[PDB]
Amino acid sequence: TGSFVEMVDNLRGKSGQGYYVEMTVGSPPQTLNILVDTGSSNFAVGAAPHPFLHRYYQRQLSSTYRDLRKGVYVPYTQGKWEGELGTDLVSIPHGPNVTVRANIAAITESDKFFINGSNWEGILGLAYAEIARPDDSLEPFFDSLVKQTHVPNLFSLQLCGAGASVGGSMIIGGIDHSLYTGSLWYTPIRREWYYEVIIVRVEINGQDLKMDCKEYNYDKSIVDSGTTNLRLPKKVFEAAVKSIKAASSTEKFPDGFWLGEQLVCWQAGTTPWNIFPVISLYLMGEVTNQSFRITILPQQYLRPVEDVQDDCYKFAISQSSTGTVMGAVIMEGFYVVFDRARKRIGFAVSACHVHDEFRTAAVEGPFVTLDMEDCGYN
Ligand SMILES: C[C@]1(c2cc(NC(=O)c3ncc(Cl)cc3Cl)ccc2F)N=C(N)CO[C@H]1C(F)(F)F
Repeated sequence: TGSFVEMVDNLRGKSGQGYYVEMTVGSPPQTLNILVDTGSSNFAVGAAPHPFLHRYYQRQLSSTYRDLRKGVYVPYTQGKWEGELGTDLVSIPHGPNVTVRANIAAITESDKFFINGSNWEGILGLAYAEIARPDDSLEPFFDSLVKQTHVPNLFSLQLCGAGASVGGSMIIGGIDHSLYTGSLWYTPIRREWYYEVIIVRVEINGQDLKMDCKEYNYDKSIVDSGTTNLRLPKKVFEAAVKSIKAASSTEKFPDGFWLGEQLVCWQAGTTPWNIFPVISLYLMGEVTNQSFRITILPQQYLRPVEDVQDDCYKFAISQSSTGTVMGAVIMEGFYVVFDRARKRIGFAVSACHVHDEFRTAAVEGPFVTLDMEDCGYN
């Protein structure tokens, strides 16, 4: 670890929208805001006008553009885009001070992909080539950056979040000691596709959810800066909501609150954080039979929703059909180290996380936990 002073505070976002970093593409450099997504593996940028884009990548104005003469078509569950592959020179101005040639998906058509008012014009997929489109031979941006420079094979994310635009830091090539307090605890990257991890125990205010730990990782668990919610498999979600309801029973909320469909509001400044429980996930450690525990607050899983005398919030723990997703609701408590070189993900208490005078997010260990390999879904 050390000081990476140029990359501190290089992330921005609209509350409720994703975190982006400024990048440049082409010669002379064209500036774009790029969504930071550890849940995907393509670098793709708007490259034709769109009602939601106020600027885009103009290939004909870049002397260093090279046309791969191949298309790429990418449908998601919600939304889709189509693009033309090529390469160009790419920099991150508040970044590692190096310029690399990378594959770029130039997006020429799209539907429900760009978000009105989000202020980003492309997406930086930071996961591994296995899930790149159209196939794993399309080298992702971070793979190219490391191969072409001496940047260490690691990046770290501090997503700060709101209580006003949000901010944070993406440290490319290192770990900035000023962005966390306490110890960094590492969990193995189980497999290099998404950033897949293994959860071995779940507590609500210290009360064990008491499920077969395989349920926590069915069919996977990933760390995803491109998702807001903490998303839990159906059986785990139902158990967690029941327990969170009971711990907060001093106040009653309509069923639609717990489904994320309705806001809950309190008089400005009187949100009763202390009646809601903390949520702890225990992650497999690097040592045989050891785990560690990360703990978030209601300040993370109750999302502020602004509107021009009340503070109103949406519940941001929701049901998944594709395994656990540790999204911004998890990441905003922590400084998260994606240590690709050593195949591990580090968590430490974030120096910017939102909390109150009496409770803080936490990272603690070690805990004796047996048969942790049985928690992984084959
Ligand atoms: C590819 C994908 C994706 C994610 C986003 N994320 C956001 O906009 C966002 N990010 C962070 C926060 Cl805090 C809030 C928001 Cl609202 C946007 C476009 C996009 F294409 N990446 C994922 N990891 C999961 O969703 C995927 C899906 F395609 F299905 F949308």
